[PDB]
Amino acid sequence: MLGLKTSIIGRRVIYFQEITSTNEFAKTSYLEEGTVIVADKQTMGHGALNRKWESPEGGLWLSIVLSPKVPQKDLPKIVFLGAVGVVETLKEFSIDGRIKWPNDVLVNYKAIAGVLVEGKGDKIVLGIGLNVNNKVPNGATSMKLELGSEVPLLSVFRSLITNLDRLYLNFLKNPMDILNLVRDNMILGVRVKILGDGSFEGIAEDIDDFGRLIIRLDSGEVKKVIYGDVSLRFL
Amino acid sequence: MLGLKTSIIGRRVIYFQEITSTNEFAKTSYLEEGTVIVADKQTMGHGALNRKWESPEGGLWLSIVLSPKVPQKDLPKIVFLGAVGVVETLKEFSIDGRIKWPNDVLVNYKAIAGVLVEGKGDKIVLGIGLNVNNKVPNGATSMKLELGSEVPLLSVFRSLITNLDRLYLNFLKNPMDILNLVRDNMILGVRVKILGDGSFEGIAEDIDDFGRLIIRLDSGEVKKVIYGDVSL
Ligand SMILES: Nc1ncnc2c1ncn2[C@@H]1O[C@H](COP(=O)(O)OCCCCC[C@@H]2SC[C@@H]3NC(=O)N[C@@H]32)[C@@H](O)[C@H]1O
Ligand SMILES: Nc1ncnc2c1ncn2[C@@H]1O[C@H](COP(=O)(O)OCCCCC[C@@H]2SC[C@@H]3NC(=O)N[C@@H]32)[C@@H](O)[C@H]1O
Repeated sequence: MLGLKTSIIGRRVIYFQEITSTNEFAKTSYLEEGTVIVADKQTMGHGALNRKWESPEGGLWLSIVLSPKVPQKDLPKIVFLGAVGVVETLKEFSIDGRIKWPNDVLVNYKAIAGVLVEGKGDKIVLGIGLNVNNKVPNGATSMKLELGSEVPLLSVFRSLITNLDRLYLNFLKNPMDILNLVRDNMILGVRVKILGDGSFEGIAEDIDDFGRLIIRLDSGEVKKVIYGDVSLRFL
Repeated sequence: MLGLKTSIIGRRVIYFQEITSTNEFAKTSYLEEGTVIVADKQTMGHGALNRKWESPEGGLWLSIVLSPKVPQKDLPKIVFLGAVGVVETLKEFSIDGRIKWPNDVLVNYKAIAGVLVEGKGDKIVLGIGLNVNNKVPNGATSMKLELGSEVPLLSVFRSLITNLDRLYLNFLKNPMDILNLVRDNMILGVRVKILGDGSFEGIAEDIDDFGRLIIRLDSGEVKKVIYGDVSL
C-alpha cells in the first residue's frame, strides 16, 4: 500500500510498533537484499561498542539489508551512503545537515542523525537513526527542533529510501563516486581531536581515495585515519 | 514510522512492492499473531476455489495472521470480521457497502471487496482484497469509481486495520457479537441461487448462530448453507 518505486532498497519493508533493535533484527533474520526494517521505537537501540542510542517515538529508526557485489576494498564506504542519504533528505526539507566523519550528521554542530554499518561479506546491514519529531538527548537536535514545526515521519521515510536506493545503485556501478559526495557535504577545515589508541589534534583537511580522514597536525605531520574504534571530537 | 496504535493487528506489517499472494506468504512463513502482510500488487492473487483475484497497483491487498483461542465452532466467523471491517471502513469514506454472503462486499450490487480465510496449522490467515484506485473487472467497482476521485491508499489501510483490531479483540471475548453486525449489513430478503451441484434457488432469509445462510425454497423447505457461491 506504500507504493514505493525504488529498484532495490525498499522492495520490502518490515514495520514494528516496537523492536529491540532494527540492526540486530536485520543481522539475525533471513532477509532479502533491499529489505528495510523500521520501528516506531527501539528498546535496545545502539551505536558502536554497544553504546546506547536513544530511540523514542517520533524519530526514524531503520536498517537496510544489503548484498553489495563490489570489491572488498569498497565495502567500508557503505557508511558514507547512509550519511549522504540523510544529508540529501535533510536538504529536501531545507535543513543544513553536515557530515561528521565518518558516520554522523550534524546541524549547527548538533547531532541529528547517526549511521551504523554491520555485516560480514555477503550480508551488510546499514543502520540509520534520524531524529525527526522525537525528544533528543543533550548534544543532539531534531528536524522538528530545527524547523520549529513537526515533520511528517512517513514523508521523511519516503525521501530517505528514494535517496538511498539511487545512491546504492550508483555505488554498485561506481564505488568511488560516493567519496566526492561525502567530501562536498562534510565538515572540513576545522580543528578536530582523534580519540583512539591515544589521541592527537589537527586540522581535518579532507578524505582520501580510501575514505580516510586526512589530518594535518601543527607540526605539519600528516596522519590518515581509518574509522573503526576511533572517535572524532570537534574543538 | 507508521505509528500504528492498534493492540494486536498491526503490531508488525510486512510490505511488498510485489508478491505472488499475501495469503500464500502468510500461510508458509512463521509470523507472530497480528502481523499484516500487504503488497502494492499480487501476481497470483486468489479467491475461493481456483479463482483468480485481480490485484493491480492501486488496490489494498493484505492478509492478517490470527491465532484465536476460541472454540472450534466460532472459526467460520473470521471471514465476517473481515467483511464487517471493510463495510465500516467504506462508511467512513461515505460509501455504503453491503455483504453478499459469505465473503463479498458490494456497492449497488457491484463487488468492491472480497475476503478469503485460510486455516493453516493453528494459525488463521484473514485475507482481504479491496478495490481502491485500481482498475477493476467489468461489473466490479472501486472506492475511486464510487467517490469520483483518487483515495489515499494508506488512509484506507489505517482505517481498516483500526476497525479490524477492534472487531478482533471483541471477537475473542464475545464471539457471537459479529453475527448481528453481519445481519444488519448483509443482503437479505431477496431471491438467490446457490451455485454448484444440487444448485437450488430460494429466499436468503438470514444467517443462523453458526453463520450458515438460511434459504427458504419455494416448496417451503428450509436449507442451511455452510459454504458455496451465492448469486443475486
Ligand atoms: N537519538 C540520538 N540523537 C543524537 N545522538 C544520540 C542519540 N542517542 C544516542 N546518541 C549519542 O550518540 C552516541 C552513539 O554514537 P555512535 O557510536 O557513533 O553510533 C551512532 C549510530 C547510531 C545508529 C542508530 C541506528 S537506529 C536504527 C539502527 N538500530 C540500532 O540499534 N542502531 C541503528 C551515543 O554514545 C550518544 O552519546
Ligand atoms: N479485483 C477484483 N474486484 C472485484 N471482483 C474481482 C476482482 N478480481 C477478481 N474478481 C471476481 O471475483 C471472483 C473471486 O471471488 P471469490 O472466490 O469469491 O473470492 C474473493 C476473495 C478474494 C480475496 C482476495 C485477497 S487479496 C489479499 C489476499 N491474497 C490473496 O491471494 N487473496 C486474498 C473471481 O472469480 C472474479 O470473477
